[PDB]
This record gives sequence, C-alpha cells and structure tokens, in this order.
Amino acid sequence: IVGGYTCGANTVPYQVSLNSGYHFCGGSLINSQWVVSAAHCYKSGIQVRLGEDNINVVEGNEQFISASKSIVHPSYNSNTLNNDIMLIKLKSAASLNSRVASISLPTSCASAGTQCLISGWGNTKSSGTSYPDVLKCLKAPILSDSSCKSAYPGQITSNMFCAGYLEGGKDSCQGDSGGPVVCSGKLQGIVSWGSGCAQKNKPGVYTKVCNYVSWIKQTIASN
Ligand SMILES: [Ca+2]
Repeated sequence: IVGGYTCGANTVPYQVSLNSGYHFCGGSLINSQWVVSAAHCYKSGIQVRLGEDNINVVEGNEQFISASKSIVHPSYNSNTLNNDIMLIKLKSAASLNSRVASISLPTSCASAGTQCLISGWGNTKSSGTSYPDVLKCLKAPILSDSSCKSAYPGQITSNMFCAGYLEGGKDSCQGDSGGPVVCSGKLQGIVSWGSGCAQKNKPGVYTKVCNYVSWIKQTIASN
C-alpha cells in the first residue's frame, strides 16, 4: 500500500497473509474454512496466516493453518487477468474471535464513489521498494467504469473495477495482491493489478467480487 496508514493490530480481522515460507499475497476470510484471494496468487504449499499484524514477529493472536485445497476460477485468464479470483480451503477451521473474523460477501454490486478500505503488506513506495512488517490500510473510492476504461484502454472487463486516485500517490501495490477491498462491511474487491503503483492516471484494478457470489457459495457448498 502506497500513501496509506498503519491500520493498527488486528483492526482488519478478515485480512490474511498467504505464506509459502514468506508472505506473498493477501486474502480475505469469508467463513471459518475458506479464504478468497486472487487467482494470480495461486501456488501449491500455501499456509494461511490469520490474526497477523507484524508478519515477522509472533505477537499472540495468530492462527497458522495449512491449505488443503485451492480452486482457481474456472474462467481465469492469466494473460488478461479476467476472473482473477480463487478460493482456498483451510485444513482445519479457524477459531473465530474479535481479531480473526470473516467478512460478508456483498448482495449487490457497489457504485462508483463508494469509499472502501484496501489493506495489505505490499510495497509502500511508488518508485522504490520498501516492504512493511505491519499491516497498512488505504481508504479509497471506487471510480466510474468510464474513467477506468479510459485509464486502461482495451484492458478493463466487466469483472474488474478501478479504485483510488487519478492524481497518483495512493494505491495498492505488489505484495497486496489477493487482499481485500471492503465497502460498507462487504467484500467488493480483490487487489488484482495496475500499471506500476500510485502512478498518475493509473488507478488500481480490482476483481469485482459481486459477480462471483453464486460461484463462491456453490463452490463452498460442495467442497
Ligand atoms: Ca505476527
């Protein structure tokens, strides 16, 4: 997250870190057994880390649970990033509490202008590199589909939306991928892609979760 703030420990209780020896992507806890992330984050050998603030220090509220299964969306295209969503099942159920909590799925799509919370452990610099230990947060609005398409000609599908600031300076970034965009208490987006980070006229692009609720629910119900 570039241009954001320190969230505070366990203030974003649905945020998870995906770990394969090292943090590599975010995700969102949607029930005791299942995490939502980006398909481009797929790899084997995932350990889900819940209850994290500093990802390099054991602070006392963590739950580390290995994934048993991951399910990339059936129509994910890694070239275009269309349908950049995947589900990860935990080998054992998380113990839900005030600091480890699921986030609700939306019932309707969000609108441009809605303010959302974007979070992660990704790069905090737009020109260099600096990776934080503690969770960072950014409040940002959803942008109009016409502004989004104009920013990224030929690249924005109906399964994507833009959020952020056209002036630059405030965005998600590498290492935030897979993490949440939460608006009014609902998971509306997944950190997906962008041109660099925090660049003028190049807002963040997010997977549009509302399009996937029926796939998420039916997949969980049979897996
Ligand atoms: Ca920790």
